[PDB]
Amino acid sequence: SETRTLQKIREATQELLKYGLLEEASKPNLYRIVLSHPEEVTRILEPLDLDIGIDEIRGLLYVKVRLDETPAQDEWAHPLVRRQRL
DNA sequence: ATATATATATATATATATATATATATATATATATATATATATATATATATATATATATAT
Repeated sequence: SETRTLQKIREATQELLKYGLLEEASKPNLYRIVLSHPEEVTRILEPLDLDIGIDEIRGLLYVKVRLDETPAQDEWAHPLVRRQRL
């Protein structure tokens, strides 16, 4: 009935959230599709305060916190991204 | 009446079959012990959220 996001883009976004990154080395089909539709993925992630940073040289995409531009908070805090200390 | 032969009471010797007693060897069941893997539980360090205590500040 109503419009649905393209199946491949949905798969790429779900994979990117699950594993936290894509790579042309081991997932070319999704990685290329994401680069061919950056405005769709960035629109999908913006409501959650997530945003993809892309490293074309090394063939990599990774999620990162999209929080405000240096607000009064000097360090970011995000509900979903639980921080760790190895 | 004499002479012969046989029979009755009891035990012993020999054989037959049944049954028990003894011993051994075996198979079986079982208890048990071990090992493996897995799950579970506790302790420590750190990040996160909640709650309380203290102080400031408005209204009487």
